[PDB]
Amino acid sequence: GSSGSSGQPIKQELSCKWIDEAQLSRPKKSCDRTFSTMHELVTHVTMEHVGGPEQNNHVCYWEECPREGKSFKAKYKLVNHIRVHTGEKSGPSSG
Ligand SMILES: [Zn+2]
Ligand SMILES: [Zn+2]
Repeated sequence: GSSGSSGQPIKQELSCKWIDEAQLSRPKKSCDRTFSTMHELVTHVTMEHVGGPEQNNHVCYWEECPREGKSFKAKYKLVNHIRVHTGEKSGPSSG
């Protein structure tokens, strides 16, 4: 019974400011990407970057990161700190 055209509000671009290290291209440029959901971004730097348990060396790469490289002692511990950058929520059971 409703009458009227809809028009969802524009979407934002979370983007992934993940400046890898030694990346094929140079100088060390930002990962480069465009997401719409906060879940994607957080899920991006997770596997896309941090990768799964089959990755070699896990470091938090970002344009404005405190560790500016300083890795962690555990794989998860990484994705946990990454959140602070992605802008999403915190990590479950933080050690
Ligand atoms: Zn990325
Ligand atoms: Zn960081």
